[PDB]
Amino acid sequence: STTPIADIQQGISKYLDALNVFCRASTFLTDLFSTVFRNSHYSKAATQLKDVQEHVMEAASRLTSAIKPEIAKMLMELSAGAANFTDQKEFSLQDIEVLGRCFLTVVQVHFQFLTHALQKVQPVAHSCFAEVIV
Amino acid sequence: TTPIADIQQGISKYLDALNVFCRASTFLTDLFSTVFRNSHYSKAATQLKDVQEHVMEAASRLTSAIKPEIAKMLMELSAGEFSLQDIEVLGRCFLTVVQVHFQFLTHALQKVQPVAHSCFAEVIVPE
Repeated sequence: STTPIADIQQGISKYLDALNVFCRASTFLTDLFSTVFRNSHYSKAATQLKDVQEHVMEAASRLTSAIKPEIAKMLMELSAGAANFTDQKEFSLQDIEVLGRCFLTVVQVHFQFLTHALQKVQPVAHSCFAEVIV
Repeated sequence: TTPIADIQQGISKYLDALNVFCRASTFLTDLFSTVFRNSHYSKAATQLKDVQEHVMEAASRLTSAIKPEIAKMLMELSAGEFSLQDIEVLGRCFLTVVQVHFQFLTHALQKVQPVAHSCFAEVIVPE
């Protein structure tokens, strides 16, 4: 590829989009199960998970809405010709530090998302299992 | 749409979204690993690339493994308001996907923890 900065820009956008699509798809499926489980002994667990995943979805939306401006703000620091560079060897040492700060930011978002998505979900898997066996 | 068709579609979209998320994470980490070669970020970027590749392939195995089980359950529902027996089948289906969700997030988080720690440390005091 001859558009390294544009590729990173696209890659970040696609990652954030895929993160939100995953959160919405999780809630959507759990919503279908909650509806079918109405008045059954699975309803409590399915309803609790629906509420957890709605909140995880909201948190993910907030985390992604907050990283977008942070990322854009950081990338203004790239050197003047950055959008026209065709090879990473043209980047300045300062440009590498700018991209490094973006990288660290993305890693922290990924870590925080996974931490939040999981912490809320752990107790419902057990209730789901308890209702299947008895 | 039919409720069983809607659930079949919901499960397919959920599993697809999980694997697309993994692939998008890998793709972005690949780009970073390339742009950081020979810089002081290359070690962490290469480690993260290896981690996210591992997680993507683990998620791929995990989701392929449940394909036959889910198929078997939804076909037990083809005959099937749902009967009480249908509700129990749907409960096992729900449990199966909840387990995939929990296992995926648990594994992805465990695997990224070390590189995440190194990156946090770099934010505290850059090298």
